[PDB]
Amino acid sequence: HHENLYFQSSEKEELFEKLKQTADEAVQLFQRLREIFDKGDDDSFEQVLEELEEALQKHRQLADQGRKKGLLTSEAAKQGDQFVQLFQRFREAWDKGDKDSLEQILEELEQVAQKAVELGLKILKTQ
Ligand SMILES: [Cl-]
Repeated sequence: HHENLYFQSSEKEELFEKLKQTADEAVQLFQRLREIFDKGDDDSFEQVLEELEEALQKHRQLADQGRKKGLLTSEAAKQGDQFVQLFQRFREAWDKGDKDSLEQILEELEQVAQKAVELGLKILKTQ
C-alpha cells in the first residue's frame, strides 16, 4: 500500500541527506572546475567536467525519486532545469572549442549555481 514520502519521516530524512551530500559534491566539483579553468589544464578540466556531470545527474535523480514518492514539485525543479540547460551549453561549447561562449556561459553558470544552492537548501527545510 502507498504512503506519501512526506509522512515517512525516517525515509524522507535519509533521502534529504543524500540530496545534500550529492549537492555538496557537485558544488565542490563546480568550484574546482572554475579553478582549473583559470589555470588552463585541459586534462584536469575534462576530468572534473565528467565528474561534475555524473554528480549532477545523481543529484537530479534523487530529486525525481522524492517527487515520484509523493513530494510536491518545488521551485527548485524549474531553477535546476535552468542550470542543467546552461551546463549542457557549456559542455557543448567545450566540445566545439568555442572558448568565447565557454567563458561567458561560465560567468552565467556561477550566478545560477549560487541561486540553486540558496533556493534548494531553503526549500528542503519545509519539504
Ligand atoms: Cl522539487
